[PDB]
Amino acid sequence: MIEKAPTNVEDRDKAPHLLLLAGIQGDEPGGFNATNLFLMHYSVLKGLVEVVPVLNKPSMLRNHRGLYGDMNRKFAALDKNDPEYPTIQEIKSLIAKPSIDAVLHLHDGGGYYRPVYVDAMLNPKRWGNCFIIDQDEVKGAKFPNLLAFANNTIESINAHLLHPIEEYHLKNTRTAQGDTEMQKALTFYAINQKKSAFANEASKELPLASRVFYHLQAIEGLLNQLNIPFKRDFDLNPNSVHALINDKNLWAKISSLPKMPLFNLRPKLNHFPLPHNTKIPQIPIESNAYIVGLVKNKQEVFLKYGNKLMTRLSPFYIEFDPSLEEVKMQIDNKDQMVKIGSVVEVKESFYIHAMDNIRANVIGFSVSNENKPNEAGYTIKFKDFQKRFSLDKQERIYRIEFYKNNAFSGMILVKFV
Ligand SMILES: N[C@H](CCC[C@H](N)C(=O)O)C(=O)O
Ligand SMILES: [Ca+2]
Ligand SMILES: [Ca+2]
Ligand SMILES: [Ca+2]
Repeated sequence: MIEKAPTNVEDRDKAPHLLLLAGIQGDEPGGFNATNLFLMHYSVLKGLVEVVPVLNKPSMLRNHRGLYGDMNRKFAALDKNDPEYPTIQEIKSLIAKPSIDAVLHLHDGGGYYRPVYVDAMLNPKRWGNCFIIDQDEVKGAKFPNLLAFANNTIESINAHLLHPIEEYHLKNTRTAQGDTEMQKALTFYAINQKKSAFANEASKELPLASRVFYHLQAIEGLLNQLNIPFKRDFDLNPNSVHALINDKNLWAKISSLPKMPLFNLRPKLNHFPLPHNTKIPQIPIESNAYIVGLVKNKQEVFLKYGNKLMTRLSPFYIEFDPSLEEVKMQIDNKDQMVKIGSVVEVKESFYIHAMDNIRANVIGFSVSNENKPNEAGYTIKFKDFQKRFSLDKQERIYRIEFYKNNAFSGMILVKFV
């Protein structure tokens, strides 16, 4: 769970609290791209929005609806030895917190819901582009009138339709009255804890940016009904959502390696250092986004951003010796200390000063066929690189890797600028 909170802690109790959740199915990227953009680009000014951006992260990383089955059918009876039992208990504990008032659960679904059968694409069994409640009232909730909240949220969404077919409709599943499937799902659990709970389903027939657009409209609609004041730092239209999903300023940092751009990496990165004796899901990974991770695929390690494959690492596993903190380098004539794990911009040249116990391999530069070269003490320019070794499709970013005997001492990136 990630909090979207006011800057002043005193403002937290001055408006309601929403729990916002997505990615219970790992192949529903509208939901988890919307929670990601909410976390990256919105501000909550009073009250609180608690976000679980992706509920089923292992499944997200495999672009899969659910590696362990349907996680959204595990909120009623569940065996203690279900692989997702611990995750389910964390989510139930979040939902049932006294400080939570409302829950909003995001999904992507095929076709377009209609309250009467129109055809195979548009009918009551479809889930696309609807706003869903389990029943019209939850007595004892802070906001008992789920129907009124839903209808007003639907008004807000329908004021911004991209095409008339995308019109939102209310879907009340009347779950207590015999819907056996919905009785095992998240929002019914939430109403049984006297929370006002809602689900938003964006149509899978839409492109991703348009799915995310509708999810964000639903979030904003509901926040308005709850009177949780918020801002965002962009204009809510599909172009503008697309730009933020595909933002060139997005980065990932694996272990103690430097930050790397998410987008426009080469599709494969070779001889990529990773810490040995560490399971892939335990390798630290940091990002300015909230849906990034690593997953093993045969002997490669995939860098994922939601369902997007950003690169395939061909790793070699090695001890990460953390002793080396900085390196003396000359950058464009200017001698300086550069921290291990840095990215340095280079206009013209660089030069690595020799070190007693450290060997430097500039990846893409060579002066011989030596397998473990030391390339400190060379003045290096763009023209000296074999471009195929660049990190990036643009051929501007190169790795410098440092070694102390058979251990890895760190990496610095140079970016030619
Ligand atoms: N298409 C979704 C709708 C679930 C809606 C609501 N009951 C929730 O738990 O969010 C499903 O079949 O799981
Ligand atoms: Ca922003
Ligand atoms: Ca779903
Ligand atoms: Ca080299």
